[PDB]
Amino acid sequence: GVSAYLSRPSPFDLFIRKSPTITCLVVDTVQLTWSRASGKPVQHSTRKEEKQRNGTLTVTSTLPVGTRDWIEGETYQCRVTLMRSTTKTSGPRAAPEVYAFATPEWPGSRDKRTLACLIQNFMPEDISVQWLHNEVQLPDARHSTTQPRKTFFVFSRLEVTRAEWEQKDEFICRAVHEAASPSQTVQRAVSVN
Amino acid sequence: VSAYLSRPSPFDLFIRKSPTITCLVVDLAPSKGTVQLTWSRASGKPVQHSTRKEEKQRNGTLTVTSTLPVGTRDWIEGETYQCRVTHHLPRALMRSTTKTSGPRAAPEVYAFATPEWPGSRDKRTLACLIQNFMPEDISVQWLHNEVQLPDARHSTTQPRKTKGSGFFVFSRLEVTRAEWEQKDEFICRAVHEAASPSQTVQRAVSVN
Amino acid sequence: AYLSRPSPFDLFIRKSPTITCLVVDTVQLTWSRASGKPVQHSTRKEEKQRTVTSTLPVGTRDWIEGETYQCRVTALMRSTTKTSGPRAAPEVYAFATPEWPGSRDKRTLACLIQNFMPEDISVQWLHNEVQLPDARHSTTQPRKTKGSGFFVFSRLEVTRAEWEQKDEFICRAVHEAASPSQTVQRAVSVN
Amino acid sequence: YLSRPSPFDLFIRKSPTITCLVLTWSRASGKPVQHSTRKETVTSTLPVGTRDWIEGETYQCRMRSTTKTSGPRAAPEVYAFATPEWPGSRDKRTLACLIQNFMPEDISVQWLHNEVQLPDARHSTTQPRKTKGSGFFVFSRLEVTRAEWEQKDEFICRAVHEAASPSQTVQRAVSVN
Amino acid sequence: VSAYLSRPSPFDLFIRKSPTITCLVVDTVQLTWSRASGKPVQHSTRKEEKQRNGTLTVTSTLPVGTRDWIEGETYQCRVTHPLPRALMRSTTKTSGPRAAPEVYAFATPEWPRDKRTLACLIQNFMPEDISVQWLHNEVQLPDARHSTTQPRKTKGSGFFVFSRLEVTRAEWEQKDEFICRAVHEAASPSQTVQRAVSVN
Amino acid sequence: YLSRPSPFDLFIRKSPTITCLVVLTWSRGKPQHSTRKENGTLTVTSTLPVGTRDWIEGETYQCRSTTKTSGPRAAPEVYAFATPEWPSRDKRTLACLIQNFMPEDISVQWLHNEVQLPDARHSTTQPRKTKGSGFFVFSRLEVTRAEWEQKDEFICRAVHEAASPSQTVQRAVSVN
Ligand SMILES: *[C@@H]1O[C@H](CO)[C@@H](O[C@@H]2O[C@H](CO)[C@@H](O[C@@H]3O[C@H](CO[C@H]4O[C@H](CO[C@H]5O[C@H](CO)[C@@H](O)[C@H](O)[C@@H]5O)[C@@H](O)[C@H](O[C@H]5O[C@H](CO)[C@@H](O)[C@H](O)[C@@H]5O)[C@@H]4O)[C@@H](O)[C@H](O[C@H]4O[C@H](CO)[C@@H](O)[C@H](O)[C@@H]4O)[C@@H]3O)[C@H](O)[C@H]2NC(C)=O)[C@H](O)[C@H]1NC(C)=O
Ligand SMILES: *[C@@H]1O[C@H](CO)[C@@H](O[C@@H]2O[C@H](CO)[C@@H](O[C@@H]3O[C@H](CO[C@H]4O[C@H](CO)[C@@H](O)[C@H](O)[C@@H]4O)[C@@H](O)[C@H](O[C@H]4O[C@H](CO)[C@@H](O)[C@H](O)[C@@H]4O)[C@@H]3O)[C@H](O)[C@H]2NC(C)=O)[C@H](O)[C@H]1NC(C)=O
Ligand SMILES: *[C@@H]1O[C@H](CO)[C@@H](O[C@@H]2O[C@H](CO)[C@@H](O[C@@H]3O[C@H](CO[C@H]4O[C@H](CO)[C@@H](O)[C@H](O)[C@@H]4O)[C@@H](O)[C@H](O[C@H]4O[C@H](CO)[C@@H](O)[C@H](O)[C@@H]4O)[C@@H]3O)[C@H](O)[C@H]2NC(C)=O)[C@H](O)[C@H]1NC(C)=O
Repeated sequence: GVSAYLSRPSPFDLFIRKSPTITCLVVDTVQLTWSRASGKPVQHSTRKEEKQRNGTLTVTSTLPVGTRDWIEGETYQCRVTLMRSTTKTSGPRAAPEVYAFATPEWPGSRDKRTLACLIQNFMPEDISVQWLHNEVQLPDARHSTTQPRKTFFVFSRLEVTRAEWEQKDEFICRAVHEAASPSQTVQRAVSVN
Repeated sequence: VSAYLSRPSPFDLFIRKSPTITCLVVDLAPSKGTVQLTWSRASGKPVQHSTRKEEKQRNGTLTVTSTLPVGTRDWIEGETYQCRVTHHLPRALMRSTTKTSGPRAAPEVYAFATPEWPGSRDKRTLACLIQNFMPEDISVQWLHNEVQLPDARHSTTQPRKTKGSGFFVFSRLEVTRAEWEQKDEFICRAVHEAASPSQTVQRAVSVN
Repeated sequence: AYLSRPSPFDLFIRKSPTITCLVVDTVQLTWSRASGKPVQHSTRKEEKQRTVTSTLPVGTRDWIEGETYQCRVTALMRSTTKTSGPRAAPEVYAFATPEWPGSRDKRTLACLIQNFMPEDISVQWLHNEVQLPDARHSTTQPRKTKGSGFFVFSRLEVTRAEWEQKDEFICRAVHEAASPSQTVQRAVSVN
Repeated sequence: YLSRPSPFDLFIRKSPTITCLVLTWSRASGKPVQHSTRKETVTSTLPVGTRDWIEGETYQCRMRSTTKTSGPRAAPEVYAFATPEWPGSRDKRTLACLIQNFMPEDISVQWLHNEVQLPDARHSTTQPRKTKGSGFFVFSRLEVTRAEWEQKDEFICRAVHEAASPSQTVQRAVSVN
Repeated sequence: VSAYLSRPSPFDLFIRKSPTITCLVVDTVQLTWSRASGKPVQHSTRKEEKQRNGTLTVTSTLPVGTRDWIEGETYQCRVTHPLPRALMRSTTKTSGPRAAPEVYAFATPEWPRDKRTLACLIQNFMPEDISVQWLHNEVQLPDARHSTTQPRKTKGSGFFVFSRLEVTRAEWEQKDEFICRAVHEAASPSQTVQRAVSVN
Repeated sequence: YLSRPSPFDLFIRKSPTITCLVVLTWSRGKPQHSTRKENGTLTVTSTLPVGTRDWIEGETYQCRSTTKTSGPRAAPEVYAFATPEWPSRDKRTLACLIQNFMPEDISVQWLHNEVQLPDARHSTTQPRKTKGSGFFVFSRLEVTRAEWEQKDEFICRAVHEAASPSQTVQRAVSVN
């Protein structure tokens, strides 16, 4: 009934911002407790609480973790009152392949165009996908990325309006991956016309 | 013990003309007895014979599925089908499924081909964006020489709702040089109840 | 001519019972009590159709203790009083329809209220701890069960914006045999 | 008074009748009326043609007239419920049926058990009342015994309506447990 | 070169109970029928016609099963000629919600005598497939006596057509009742709805 | 393809245009400025204004070839109709029948309180041939209670080159 998940830091937050966070998610007052397997101190975590439209209550705790602490292999635990653990992914690494496409205009969509990005063949599954226009990152809510499925690959989708591509007809799909070289960034550009 | 009940795939419903629903029982720990999967219709009208299937998983968990043929007119005109799971366990489990309601919108199909990737010049990936369809049920096949490729050859994402109403899926197909040099045409075809005239929309993509 | 009893809602919840004399054809509706004790002022409404109605406030204690009120129309004579006999509290059952094709933002809630005696019954629907307007629902007039009780059905169309705000709707029957505050209720949720 | 055929007589029995309740019968098209059955309140029941009624034939009794209701059509939605066990009544259960959003208002409701139609007096159905939008609704109530549901725990509420498809019937089953 | 594949008329499907579909090629062409289910297909009737504009018209009329069509079967027509690639046309039962047609019939006033015009508005039906017949003295008039507009989508979801029937005074003096009748899969219960109209 | 000016533009507006559709140069020839507008197949349209008198004089324009069609003339007959109140009292469908006009070029408008309603308010069929001489068109207009309470009169108007006196024929219909 009451599910619990614990995610790893975003690759964009972990390698670029150097501000990694892990998130413990509880899906139906429950209490969440952070703890480290080493015993070292956990930082103060932010806790959020939101009632969903299906009557579900969702509790999310976001814990800041040390960048070196995460890469050194620390194991963090989330205790709900069921306990979850998260640690870095081991295993082989591989850079991602990025391809960006632009749809032709649908018979109706004369002033809106859809951009798609395929990122595939990367290891492990942890990846961040971003869309940029004029070197400024777009709001995350404007694009929708699938979770990685084993061949790992993700698809990203971004609808752009006529005002944007007429301002500049160039949109960058950027993948931030642990195995991406040389700046943990592999990106592609695409144009509407 | 968890139980799920699917709807017919648009392919089975509109192309194969053999729609089926599947009651999937995932038993976190197999016990001793034989779980009972009983089919019924909310109208009280008869159901057909179902196929039962049991398979123990590598995590020591038992999986029991029952597949029921449903009448094409019956399903389309809004019949509700019911899977009753008697296991042991405390109370009986009851799942039901019916056609999804709401506005209808045909899918838009866009088929792309990734340019050649260094380190593998015999592989090309084909991507298909299918979007702006309502409701969410959709089937995707990839055709070569007007013949349908096996389903395991392609992956399709689960439908997601767009900015407005409407859904989208991506379909990915890895092809080989032997296949595109034999003929450089590949059909991404989407099967959806709202497509006209025969519930299919398709687009041709070429590797070059 | 018809002469109704106070609704259990007005009598027990609002604590302001009234009775209504309806004549289906000026006329003279002289209100009186069988005891000869005074009656209050009444309202009067005459409506030409393609009928004269008059509503009299009555005392709560006066009604509960068995006073008989009379509507003489001039000659038509109708009287009303507290029904007497066996009392039985109402059974309350509330149901939600499943989602019907072509309208996923609408659900109908149904309430069966049965096996109560006497037949005087009121039904309220509550959502978000507060009473929905009476016009939101319809309720059948009491019909005799197979045994000696009565039953009504109450129907309430609800919207997705309401059950996503709070997925709980209460069907509340007001009846004199309900212990101890003259109400029985049952909650129904859409999912 | 002059009634229209019940949807059960019209579409299930296929012998529809109209009754003039207080007598000569006539059709607006001038065609003859069948043999009338007079019964002494005095009523006259006239058999009508099924195709004739559906085609909008106007029958008159004397003067009162009747014809099938015009306007839009809509199939009924059916939902069947069973009440939980009530304390002190372990061997009784009440079944309820909500039939709604149909147009026009003429509708026939039956309850079946083992595909055997229970007698009319076993149940009570309200008269059609208007919904909040367009369309009508009725409620049907059926008390059932322990012996009935222990023999087969399935009861069918069936609605007969002109606009229902394919055979002018929509039904729902309900079980006690 | 273009090809068209029609659905059965509601009249053939529901009144005649002999539904057929037509494959119409316009400019020696070959036409092949099949079913998406793979089930066999009956024998087709082939007809060619020379037109005034010098273009040939080849038609293939295929009888289809009544229960097969109603169950949602898909039928296919394939055309081949000297054209680059084969033309594929497919047809099946129309989907979506169903609504019976609403029929209303008008009689026009006399224009500034020997002839009067009757109009029939049939609207708010789904899907778009509809047949319109005119009756007089309980017998159907020849189809050539009237003309029916092609279905156009109304403001809501439904469709409408108009049907126009010229009548002579010798006809309404014999009897002054003319029946406009729509055949439609959603009409109940016998797939027909009708309205009578008089000149006076 | 090459289209002729609509009777509305020719008579009501007095600024006729022709459109060349390619699924491009204009010639008469005597002496106007052109306007161009851009399934997988691109469709291009170019709209050229023409002099009113010139098209009346029988001038032949080319992109194929178009000109004022010669032939017999016949004015349109107009009948306006209102459906009965449906069992939806805030909406009424209005119908109009235009018939027996030659040639087939015709324009149909609905007017309310002397203002032409937007074209998308009504749905008008293509000119179909009748049994005798002339064509016919049907026009359908859904109206609302707010419209007829302000003025319960709706004009169905046909613009046709053979209509007299001023190329218009109209009939008024009321809801109540
Ligand atoms: C009532 O409604 C509520 C909704 O209001 C619903 O609650 C949902 O419940 C489901 C299931 O219980 C939840 O789904 C789970 O969510 C887990 C957390 O998801 C977050 O984290 C994901 C992991 O992030 C890491 O990995 C990614 C990928 O590399 C990386 O980018 C990150 O930086 C990080 O490293 C993340 O992928 C995910 O983001 C995707 O999805 C969200 C949509 O939720 C979207 O906004 C994003 O843009 C992106 O597309 C998200 O940020 C998740 O880990 C978990 O996934 C595992 O399990 C599923 C099986 O369920 C597997 O299929 C999957 O492959 C993974 O193994 C799972 O998906 C969901 O989060 C709840 N929603 C909310 C808002 O709380 C209730 O269930 C409803 N009740 C009922 C009865 O139905
Ligand atoms: C031991 O190992 C076995 C084998 O993997 C695991 O069994 C799996 O359990 C999961 C979770 O119970 C099952 O996932 C569910 O599958 C349902 C069926 O989906 C199939 O069919 C549909 C259409 O017919 C396809 O689209 C799909 O790809 C599958 O082929 C889904 O309907 C379920 O989704 C619904 O429920 C979930 C949970 O609430 C929601 O998140 C979804 O959004 C949706 O509402 C669900 O995905 C899986 O099918 C099982 N596989 C097998 C082979 O049995 C055991 O779980 C595992 N044991 C342990 C303890 O880990
Ligand atoms: C030389 O002259 C001949 C004789 O007229 C022409 O043949 C016609 O060609 C046109 C196409 O150019 C055909 O038009 C199409 O007809 C299809 C068949 O319709 C049947 O069913 C309808 C009822 O729904 C009947 O009214 C009709 O008579 C037929 O029985 C229609 O399905 C088509 O309409 C739909 O599709 C098109 C798609 O482009 C849309 O534009 C339409 O609006 C509509 O959505 C279409 O109308 C016509 O049927 C042919 N008639 C005959 C007798 O053969 C030649 O075209 C002509 N050649 C040249 C070069 O001019």
